[PDB]
Amino acid sequence: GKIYEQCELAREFKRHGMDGYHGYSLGDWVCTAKHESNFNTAATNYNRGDQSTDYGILQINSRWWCNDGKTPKAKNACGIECSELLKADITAAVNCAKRIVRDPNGMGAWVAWTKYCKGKDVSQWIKGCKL
Repeated sequence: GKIYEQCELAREFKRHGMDGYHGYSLGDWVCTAKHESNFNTAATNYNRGDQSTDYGILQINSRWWCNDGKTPKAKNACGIECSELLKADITAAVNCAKRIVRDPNGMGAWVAWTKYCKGKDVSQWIKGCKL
């Protein structure tokens, strides 16, 4: 895996048109990744409540979104192996994030976005980054 530089991640999000995607900004996405994974693709989190695990830089869940082969009542809506979300390349995570965000909840799917980023000045996350 890899730990992204803050501005490196912003540039990757922009590369993928996350930039204004469904009304959300680069700052929103970078703010979320900070709070979810500390910018680390190797990040994982176990959830006792439903035996699921959150994977990678946007902490994508094994119940609904990716397949990890070990979660009960799983759906794999993104059509991706969770383990691939742990590698340095974040395109799969981004593609899946675009799918998630299209649901009615939007970026609300990330509780950490609503807590730390929603309705705040998120432009500081990208200030000084050359984009």
